[PDB]
Order: sequence, then C-alpha cells, then structure tokens
Amino acid sequence: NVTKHWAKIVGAFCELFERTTRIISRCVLQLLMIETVNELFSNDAVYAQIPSAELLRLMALLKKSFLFAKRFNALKQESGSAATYVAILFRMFSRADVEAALVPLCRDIIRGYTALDDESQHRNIVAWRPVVVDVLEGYAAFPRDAFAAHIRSFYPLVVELLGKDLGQDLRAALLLVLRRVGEVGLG
Amino acid sequence: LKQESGSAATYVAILFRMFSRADVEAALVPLCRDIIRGYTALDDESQHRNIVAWRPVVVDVLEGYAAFPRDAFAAHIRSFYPLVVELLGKDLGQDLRAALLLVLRRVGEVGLG
Repeated sequence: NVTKHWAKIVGAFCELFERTTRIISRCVLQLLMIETVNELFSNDAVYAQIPSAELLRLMALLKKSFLFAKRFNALKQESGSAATYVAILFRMFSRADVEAALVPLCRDIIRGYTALDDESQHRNIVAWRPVVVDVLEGYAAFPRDAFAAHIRSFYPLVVELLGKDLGQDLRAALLLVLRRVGEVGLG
Repeated sequence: LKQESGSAATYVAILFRMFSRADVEAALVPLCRDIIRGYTALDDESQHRNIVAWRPVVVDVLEGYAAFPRDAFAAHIRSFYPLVVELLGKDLGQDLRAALLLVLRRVGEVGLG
C-alpha cells in the first residue's frame, strides 16, 4: 500500500505502536513491525518521497520502542530497533536535528557493546556485532567537519573495542575510522 | 634468519632502556620504523614462522612507546602513526592488543586527550 498525505500513515503508526507494545504475542508483533519499517525504508523510492518530519516522527517512535525494550531488559527487538534507527540516521547524512538524535545513540550502543559479557552474553555480542560495525563504517560517511566534531566525544569510547576479541568486519571498520581520525587530526 | 630477529630484538630493547640522549634516539626511531613495516610485510601463510619470530619483539617495540616522555611521544607521532595503524588489519594476538591499545590511547592523550 505504501509503495504506491503521509500524516495519516504516520499517525496510524504512532497510535498503533502503543497497541503493539499474550505478552509474547505483543513482542512478536513489535519485532515484525520493526522489521516492516526496515524493509520499507530500505526502499529508495519511499525514502526519497517521505517528508523529513514524518521520517523523524517514525524514528522517534523507533527510539521509544528501543527505550521500552532497554527498560524491560535492564532482546532481539532492541537490537533490531537500534540497527534500523541508526542506519537510517546515517542515511540522513534538518541536518542538526538528526545529528543531535544520532550521536547519543552511537555512544550508547558502543558503550553497550563494550560492556557486553564476553562469555555469558555471547548471543548478545553476536546480535550487536553487525550493528556496531555498521555504525563504525557509517562514520566514514561523515564529512570532515562533523568527523572532528565528535572526535573528543567518541575516541575514548571507540578505542577500547580492540581490547576484546574483534572480528574481521569490525577490524576493517575500526581501521578505516581510526585512519580517518588520524587524517582529520594529524594526517 | 633467527639472527636477524635476535639482533633486532636485542638492539631495540637496549635502546629503549636508554630512555647521548639524542644520539640513541637517532639510532632507534629508524629501526622501529623498519621492524614495524617488516612485520606487516610478512606473508601471513607462507611466512608464519617469521611472524611468530617477529611477534615478541614487535610487541616489545610498541610497549616501549609508553616509556617515551610526552615530548618524545609527539616527536615521532606523524612519522610513526601510519606505520602502526595498519597492524590491526592483519590478525593480531592478545599480547599485541594491549601493546597497541596503550600506545594509541597515549596517541589520543598527547594529541587530543
């Protein structure tokens, strides 16, 4: 339906996320709907046609779902919501509004990945690995000024990743981000 | 082959123990640049023995950068950061992880931290 007035759709989404949030059924619908949002906004046409305010409203809904999941657990729904949210917010890079709503999420997700238990949370580490490497590779998309805007606010959080065992994907992502760090700082 | 790793390992370790002061530095930095480049240029599969041979000394070079003062650490930051950053592209052991982590955290501390 939506691949072929956006306020109505956005309002429907907004008013239905409260319904989505017995309990296992609600969690299943929440997972399916965040996957639906992912599969939808992965399309280039709808992404290019949606107004930015409506997209930000959907992203706020997704952040609310992330916060609800985090509050309950402190599982797959939180990781999926974070992945979709952060990936779309890189796809943004109006600009300042999405920028202010993206850096805290990146800091939180990096801190969570670092603080994950290596042995008792192997499933959580596996779940969070692709989204973390996606964030790290998306830092390459930042311009020169924005990359140095949060260098002092993100370098300590990202340096500690290599202390734990890191995969080849995260290896490459970290290598590119730190080479960019050196280039914009000293290089 | 073993002598090449053995001589360099003894050479860099004593020169790190030095930190007259300028003379030893002029004879230490070029060695550290060469050994770091050599370790990366080692073949991962056809030179696994060489990598194992060069592993204990390269991690010894990196840990010695903690012994440099603030001035000397930033003296060769532009001439040594590009050589060391590519290390983590190849598979790295636990020993090199701590050695790399301390120097780059110091790199940020002396540069931006």
